[PDB]
Amino acid sequence: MEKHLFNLKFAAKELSRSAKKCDKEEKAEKAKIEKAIQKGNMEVARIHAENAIRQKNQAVNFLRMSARVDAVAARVQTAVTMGKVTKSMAGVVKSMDATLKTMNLEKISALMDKFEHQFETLDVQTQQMEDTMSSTTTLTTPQNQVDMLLQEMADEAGLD
Amino acid sequence: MEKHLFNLKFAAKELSRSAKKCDKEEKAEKAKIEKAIQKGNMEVARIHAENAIRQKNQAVNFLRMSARVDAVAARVQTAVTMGKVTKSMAGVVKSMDATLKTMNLEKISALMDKFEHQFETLDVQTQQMEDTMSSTTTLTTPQNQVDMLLQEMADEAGLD
Amino acid sequence: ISALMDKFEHQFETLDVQTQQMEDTMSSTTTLTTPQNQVDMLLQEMADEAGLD
Amino acid sequence: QKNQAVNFLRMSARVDAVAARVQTAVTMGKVTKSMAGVVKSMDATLKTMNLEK
Repeated sequence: MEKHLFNLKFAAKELSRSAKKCDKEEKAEKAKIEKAIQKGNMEVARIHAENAIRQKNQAVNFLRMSARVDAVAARVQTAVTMGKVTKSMAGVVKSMDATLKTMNLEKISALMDKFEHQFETLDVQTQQMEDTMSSTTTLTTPQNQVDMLLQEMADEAGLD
Repeated sequence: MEKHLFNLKFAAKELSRSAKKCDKEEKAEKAKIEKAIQKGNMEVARIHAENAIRQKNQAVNFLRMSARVDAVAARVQTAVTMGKVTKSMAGVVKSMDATLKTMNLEKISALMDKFEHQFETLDVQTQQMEDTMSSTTTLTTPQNQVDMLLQEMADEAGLD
Repeated sequence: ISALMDKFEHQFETLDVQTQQMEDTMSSTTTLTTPQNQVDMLLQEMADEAGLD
Repeated sequence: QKNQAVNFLRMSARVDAVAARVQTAVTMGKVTKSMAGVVKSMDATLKTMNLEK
């Protein structure tokens, strides 16, 4: 499908370029007319005048085609990108669906209260551990000593 | 599943870029109109005016698609990251569970009173060792000598 | 297509409820580490002086 | 864009919290294992080193 989009854009830019040439030729042809009629030739001056004119109207005609073809090119662009979005969206709806069948909310919620209970047990493990761990080395940290220390750095705390 | 996320973001940034072009072309097309009507041509001036307009409304249309597609892209993003978090969380709940079955709190607590008793025995080992170790070399450290020393550095202690 | 789209609404709707649920249990498990009172006094702390620098 | 900023940033918060507690869980794990290690090695070296000898 892309192939046709690319050919349309190509045809558009094509028409623009050709129109551009015909216009350029038009200007050059004015110049050439002036050189011609400078001699006093009334025939060459004629067919040059003529080719100048046709170059200009061709410029109009081509450039018009460039317009309309460009427009269809735009809408085709929209059509393709729309296509991509549609496909990909179908993709997420499906994968998410078949992953919504085994992930259906009940199993999740269960997994979550299971979660609460779980790390709750983590916390009690922690607490227990730190009780025995702090009652084994506790000879090296009297309560009294810590009291007088904390007081020591209390009264003078911000005095430096 | 990632593939569709990436295609959606891609389509969004795509639409933005194309909109940007159409806008740029719009400005250039104003300029080109002015050059055109400068001659006095009332036809080229027409189809240029026209293409300018359509470029602008296309800018609106595309840019709108960019908006909405971007929105769906965002919510899909949320869906994926949510997915990752869910899986990984299931992971920790399980590993932690099967490690909560053989680590069940009773065995830990037992291990901990065993811990207290253990390093308690460490301390008595220490004490004993230092008693014999300090009663073997004790000829080289009289008590009297240490008394007079400590006193010596007591009275003048802070006098320097 | 249209069918696929209402299916779409329903789908990500379920996404949102999944989200909400998850964040309820997830925020009620660690909630010891974020008292309500503490947050109140904090937000107030940075309220009164907020733009004073 | 702004409301998304809120929503995402909220998820960042809660997920971060669970991340923290999981961190604690792992480090706790390491400490537990290693501690079991010292209790055992020290024990089997407390059997032939028993205080009388």
